[PDB]
Amino acid sequence: NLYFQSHMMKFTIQKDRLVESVQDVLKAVSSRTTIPILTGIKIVASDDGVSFTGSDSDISIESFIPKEEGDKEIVTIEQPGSIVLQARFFSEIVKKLPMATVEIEVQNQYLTIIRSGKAEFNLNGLDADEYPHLPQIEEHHAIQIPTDLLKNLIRQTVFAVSTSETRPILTGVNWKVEQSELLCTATDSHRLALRKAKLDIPEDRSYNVVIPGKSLTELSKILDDNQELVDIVITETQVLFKAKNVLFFSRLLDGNYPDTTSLIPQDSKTEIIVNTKEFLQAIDRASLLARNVVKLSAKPAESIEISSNSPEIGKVVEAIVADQIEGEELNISFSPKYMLDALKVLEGAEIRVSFTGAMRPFLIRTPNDETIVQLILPVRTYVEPEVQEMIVPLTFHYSTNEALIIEQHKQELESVGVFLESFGSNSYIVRCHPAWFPKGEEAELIEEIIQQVLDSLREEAAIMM
Amino acid sequence: YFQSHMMKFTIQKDRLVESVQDVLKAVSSRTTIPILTGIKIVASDDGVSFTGSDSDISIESFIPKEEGDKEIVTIEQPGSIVLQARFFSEIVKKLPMATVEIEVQNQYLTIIRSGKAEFNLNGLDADEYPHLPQIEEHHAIQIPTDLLKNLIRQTVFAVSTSETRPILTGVNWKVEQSELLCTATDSHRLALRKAKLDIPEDRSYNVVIPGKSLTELSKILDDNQELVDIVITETQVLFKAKNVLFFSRLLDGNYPDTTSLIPQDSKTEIIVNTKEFLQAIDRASLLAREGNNVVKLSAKPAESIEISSNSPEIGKVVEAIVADQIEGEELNISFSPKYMLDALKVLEGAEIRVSFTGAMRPFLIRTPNDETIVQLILPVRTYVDSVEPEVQEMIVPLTFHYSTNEALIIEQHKQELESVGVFLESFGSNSYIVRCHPAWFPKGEEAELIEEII
Repeated sequence: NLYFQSHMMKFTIQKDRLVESVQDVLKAVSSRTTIPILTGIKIVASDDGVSFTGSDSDISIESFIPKEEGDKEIVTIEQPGSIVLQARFFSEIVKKLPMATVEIEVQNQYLTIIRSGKAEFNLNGLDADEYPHLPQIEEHHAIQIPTDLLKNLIRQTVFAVSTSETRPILTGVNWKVEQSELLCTATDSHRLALRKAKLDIPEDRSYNVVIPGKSLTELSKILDDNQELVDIVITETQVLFKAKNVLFFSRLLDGNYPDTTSLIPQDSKTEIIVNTKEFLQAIDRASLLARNVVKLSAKPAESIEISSNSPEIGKVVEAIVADQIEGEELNISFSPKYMLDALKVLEGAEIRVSFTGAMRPFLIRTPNDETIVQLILPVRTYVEPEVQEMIVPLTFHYSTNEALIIEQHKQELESVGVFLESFGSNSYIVRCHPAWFPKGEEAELIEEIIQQVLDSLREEAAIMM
Repeated sequence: YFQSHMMKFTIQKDRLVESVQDVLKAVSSRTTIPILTGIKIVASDDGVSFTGSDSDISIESFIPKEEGDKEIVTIEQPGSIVLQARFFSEIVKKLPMATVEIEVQNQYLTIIRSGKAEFNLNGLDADEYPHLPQIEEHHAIQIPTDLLKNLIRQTVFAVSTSETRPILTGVNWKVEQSELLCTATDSHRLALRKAKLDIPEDRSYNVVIPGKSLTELSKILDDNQELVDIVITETQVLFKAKNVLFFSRLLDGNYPDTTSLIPQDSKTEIIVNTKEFLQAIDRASLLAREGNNVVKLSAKPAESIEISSNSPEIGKVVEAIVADQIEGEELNISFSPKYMLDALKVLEGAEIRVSFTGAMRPFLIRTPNDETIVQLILPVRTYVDSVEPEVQEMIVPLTFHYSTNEALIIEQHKQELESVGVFLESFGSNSYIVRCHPAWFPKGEEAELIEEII
């Protein structure tokens, strides 16, 4: 007779693997998108199995399901084909399908039928060919990292990236490869996270890229916990992570990451060794009065005293028996969040903290491991609020009319905490800024402050607080 | 010494945490009484009492020095203080050691001691704190705790949320002939709960208790059969349990006789598995955009029940369920899935009895051969050839009495703004009565919407 298909795509699949792939892929989908079809999920049924793709133009994930995963049959493809369904909705359905077996059938008008047990869903389908193609990346000069290590690398660095849109490049983690050793660097202006890893790669290859922190976090969520290798292909604008049945793409951040190797102190006046948990719990307790700034005081052969006070709300004092103390007596103030973020990430029972006075950065490490380094900037105390310095100072360019004004009213700026350096002509940098500033919005405020001087602080600063 | 009274005692952490947490649920965040922000601590020879209140509800948690053969507290010096509730609760949770020490040291200061950590909090004179309401405490009512909690679980969810009509925010408690009737009315649904009390058939009550109060009460009550003393004055309720008191201000006004909507007849009778029915209605509600949804039930004797939902520009759902029993007239009815799901979650038992009398009459949800609990839901009226083909009636209708000028003008063109899918009715003088509205209106904000469009 005359052939005319009853349907486009049709296959049967186990619910557990279906859900699993949809959850992974869904992590690449964004509600806020400027390209409509990117709210969808691309399904491709072939003779070998079914793949699921989701993307938000910055990252892309493809999860594949072989039709056979052992004795059992996972997928039964009756008619290869493809369709795009709404991702968020497709996720909600599949999670709550009653029975194990799931039938998916795309009819000739792209209406997609989903059957499990006695429940039948119908979905408006979109033509798969309208869905963007994966980034074309040739797999050459690839790198191999064990999964658990890779997840540790991420975990020990992503948190420290900037959340501000002021400097896009600082929202990503700097991956530098040289002499077969990976150096992951992440920093917001207030603190820095470093991680180093040795890889079985030819010493000749060199890489210097910046991967968005969010991408690495979502990648980590998808990776299982094992020792098997993850394949990594780095290019000029993309990075591809490969694992079992998973392809993960991330767009690299354009630009040049700042050098920080010089910024890391190499010599310390005072070194403290103490139990991780006991020290951690004490800092957390002193953070209850954040209404912000914790103070630390230590002397050799003597206890450590962490303290903080909030005006008219209260004060707190806690003492820990150190494990070892050597060097100058010190009284240093720092943000407990940064301290905490660093500590939650270290695996050792005890830690090593190195300082060089109360006015310079201090390091947090494991006792006998040089692989991980956590850097934090302290808070300067003026007996005129408390001030926090920046690792990578913010730079602002100004007109000559406004540039002259900045120096004229510079004395008052200092009194507010707007401690500019005045390094560039007609453009001053920000070495220090008031500690009470909210994270990720330091640049914004520091701008509006100056804007008033050119458009005109007591009343202002009061309405802002 | 003769006059100084500085509180001091050492207490176990867990008991301190538990009691602070309980009283904390009575502490307000946006109160106009500053002292209310704090938790009133009072130490005595018997033990320690913790108190917090928001002026509507008050909770007092007690901890004896000794419970049975154990020592819970050691009171060096009795005394009383108010500490900031939020900070105090945060501190005690973090306490390193099992034993915790509190000690007022001077005017203006209390410090907390656990292991090697000292907290310094600014105390406040307990005298400034308001006392508990004066309750006669003569007539009482005793309800097992589990029954009391089950009572609140099965009604409190069905109160109205809009503050424009405060009386419907609370649950009507009506006692008569040694029987308690708990009524909770919402915009398009209600719950009636029936409990047999153990008291003289002469005593009677008719009070309205705020839904929030009962929710918070249910939280602090443990899961047991221990009896709970309830004292119902003209203005307040008092729930007494072991080592805890719960106060709640009553809502003034007469509660409408909304139970009058519950019928005794039905044209269609369905008995179905609770779990399977719930799961199906849940799947049918997934098409909701999340930005209301409408589900349709179709039943016929000797045929599977059909749950379905149609969302344009997204798709549709259809699910079949075999019922334990279908009896009566062929039925096709629509309703909001949320209301159905709320009723189902609250009903214990493997089966549920859903009773219908046509597509547009309120239907009932119950357990078979049991009238202790009755859930009533007003269905979605579907007018096929209509601008708004999905309408929702209200149990208690909304009224709107404006000024003559804006009343007469808006009246002349009454069918002007009535086109959007608002219906209206005139009653009394220069005032309208809205019994219905479109199904897509936001729940808990139907009145405000109409007022703005009006």
